[PDB]
Amino acid sequence: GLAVFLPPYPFRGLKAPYLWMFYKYLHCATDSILFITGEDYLSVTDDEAQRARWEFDPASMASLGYELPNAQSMACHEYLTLDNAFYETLLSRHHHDPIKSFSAFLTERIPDLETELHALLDSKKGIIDQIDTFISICNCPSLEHVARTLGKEVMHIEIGPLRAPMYRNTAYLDFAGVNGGTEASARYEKCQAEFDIKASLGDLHNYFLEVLPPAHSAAGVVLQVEDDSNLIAYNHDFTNISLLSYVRQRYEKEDILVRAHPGSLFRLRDDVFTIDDSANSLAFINQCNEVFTINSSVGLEAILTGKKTTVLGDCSYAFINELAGASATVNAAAFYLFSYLVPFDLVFNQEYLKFRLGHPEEREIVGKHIEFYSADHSLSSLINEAISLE
Amino acid sequence: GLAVFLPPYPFRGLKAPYLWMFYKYLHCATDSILFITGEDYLSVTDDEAQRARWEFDPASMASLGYELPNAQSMACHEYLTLDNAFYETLLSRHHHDPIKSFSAFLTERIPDLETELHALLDSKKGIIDQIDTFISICNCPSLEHVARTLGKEVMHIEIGPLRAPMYRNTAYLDFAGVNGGTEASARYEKCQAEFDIKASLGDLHNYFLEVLPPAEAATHSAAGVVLQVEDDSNLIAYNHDFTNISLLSYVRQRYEKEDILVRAHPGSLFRLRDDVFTIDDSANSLAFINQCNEVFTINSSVGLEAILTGKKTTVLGDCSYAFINELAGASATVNAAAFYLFSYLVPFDLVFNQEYLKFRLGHPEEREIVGKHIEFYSASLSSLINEAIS
Ligand SMILES: Nc1ccn([C@@H]2O[C@H](COP(=O)(O)O)[C@@H](O)[C@H]2O)c(=O)n1
Ligand SMILES: Nc1ccn([C@@H]2O[C@H](COP(=O)(O)O)[C@@H](O)[C@H]2O)c(=O)n1
Repeated sequence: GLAVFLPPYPFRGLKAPYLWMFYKYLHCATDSILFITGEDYLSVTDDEAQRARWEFDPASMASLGYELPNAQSMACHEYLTLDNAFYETLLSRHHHDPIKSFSAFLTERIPDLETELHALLDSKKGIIDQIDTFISICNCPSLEHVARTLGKEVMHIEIGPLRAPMYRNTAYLDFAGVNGGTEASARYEKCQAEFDIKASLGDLHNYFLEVLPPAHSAAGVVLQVEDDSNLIAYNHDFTNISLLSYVRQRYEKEDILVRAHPGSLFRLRDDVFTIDDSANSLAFINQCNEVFTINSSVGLEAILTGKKTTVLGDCSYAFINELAGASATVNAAAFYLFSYLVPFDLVFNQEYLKFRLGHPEEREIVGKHIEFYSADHSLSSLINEAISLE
Repeated sequence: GLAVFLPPYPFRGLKAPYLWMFYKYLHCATDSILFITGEDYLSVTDDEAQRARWEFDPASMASLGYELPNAQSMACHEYLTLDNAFYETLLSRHHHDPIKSFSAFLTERIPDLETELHALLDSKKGIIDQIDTFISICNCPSLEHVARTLGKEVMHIEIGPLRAPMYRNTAYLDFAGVNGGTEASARYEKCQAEFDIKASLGDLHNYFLEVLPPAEAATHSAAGVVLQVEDDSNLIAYNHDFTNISLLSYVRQRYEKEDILVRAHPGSLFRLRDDVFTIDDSANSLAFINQCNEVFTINSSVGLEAILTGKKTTVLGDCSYAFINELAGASATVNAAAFYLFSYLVPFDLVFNQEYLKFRLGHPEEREIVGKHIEFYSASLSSLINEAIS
């Protein structure tokens, strides 16, 4: 079975931070799952003070394709719960800075965590050999170290850069890391000769677009959520304010359009920059000549719509932007969209997960994904035909 | 099949640094092996400007239990060879410091290396699917990153802390790391209840000794200092910044020179002048330890030896046996040392035995591992060890 790692540590001040993934795996479950998580994930539904959480919003449920679990759904699965005394102790060892503690969690081994993980997995004999793979929503060298000792793989799985309602829902699935330390460029370089796609970047974009496009600054600045893992561990020290300064070296304010992340706690004053108030990020980038980002999903959007895009942080799609030719870029973007990204529902499907655990060929992977997208032959022929059929 | 990684990079100034492991795997091969190495490893045996190397010394060959390979032995296997152009670039990227370059190789991902490893593995079709596991003589996050992407384990394998002629030959086998980042303590914490050993510390030592221990020494020094090879990976990456000279300084903070007995590593390029420290000239490290009341080390194999003789031991670097030293009780120390010697350590010949390697690759219970080892040494878990100690 699956072992799904969903840590309770409230690095960003929220209990059960990964609750949506917990609910999605429960809803799409076909077999018993081992959940390595916290007690908060189980008691959140009866906590009256948390009922305004977006995970309980029917619009969010419908968008991500899950419904709330009942006692019956819960009982089908096994649970190991992590203790909070470690989180306090973790904070203690990082000057009580929860963000730097989060950074350590993402990028460093933590012996105490490894110990507790080993003890939990051993708490019931048989558990370890039932495990076919670990799943984690984030990079975690503590878990990954434990996994090597036990001979288990770690799939890193997260909602992707293209999301409903603007796009078909996508997801990341990466054996090495998600967002940071990804294997997308390595996978592409191995199979790049198989990609000869007769389309433009905009044609690729259109395939994933689910809506009629919205239909004039030189510089567009994409801002992100300030305490996102992307801006904590994978940012190359860049922040929203230093990204702005970067762009301000290169442009006068009259040529700068800034869009804050809707999910941010902060937003711009309207005295100094021209502030974007578009209804979506696509309408925002469409007004810009070139786009600047650290490692936002919107960076990929900019690339697919043909805009010159600057990416200052580490991210899974950055290698697409580093290629010189237009044809080379299209082929890389096609691999990324059709083989690296996964149809969202599939990374919660145990049959698909077992398929990927076998480490099949890129051709098979693309075949599976297009089969899903076309729910309604060479690799390049598959993609070209899919694009043509629309 | 096995994939054995033996890098050609001459960090310490010597071509084909891991030549002995190459020859040993060739000798004990029972199936075709994939060697990821350098062409320096292939040309040395008939390069007669290289005759004076220790790997060709009949004493070394007998001691490690191998013979030189002939042309027919070589032809049984597959070879992928790494380019030197990367090494030069690696050096220029680390201020032309070969030692700090070695450190990065040991502790950091190197994108260029990963690209080449992926290209070599992908060079000829069929190779990756026939790999059961990678084997590396050292930590290498570049290789380990590649292995995650391909879904393969990495066994870290090296000669152990107990070696002939003084002891039975032992080896390390560790899925997480060798010397640094080891999984010894994690494995022990998981199974420590199974180790209730009713034998003395001396009984354990005696089991591994091939010779009788030295008689009670006339005259004892208060403090013994173990020096190591200055550019050993243990003093480069796993030393916690300690060096031979800072270790000496450490002890001098606690002892007058007249109470200090220092033993240089026989393999070192350097040795102490004759007039400031009392210099050891014992026939072996065991006779040296015997003259000391307590022993100080960074992370030498001799540290384990001091522990096995019941001497108070200070360990300043990271190493696999350190967790033994951190216990308070003598009986608890015995139990842990028993796990270490019989389950963590492997009989030397077996780590070159493909059947044994496939056994470990199945991640069997500790009881099974101990049984396999004792079976070799003899030519409940505790009762099996208790009886062996005899
Ligand atoms: N400046 C921004 C950043 C993100 N977003 C929205 O948030 C989604 C996720 O973006 P991030 O990867 O930056 O968090 C985008 O696909 C987009 O819909 C936005 O609308 N404006
Ligand atoms: N100061 C030292 C260090 C090592 N040695 C020898 O070298 C072997 C390997 O030790 P290292 O781990 O320090 O390299 C020891 O088992 C011992 O035989 C020694 O004789 N004197």
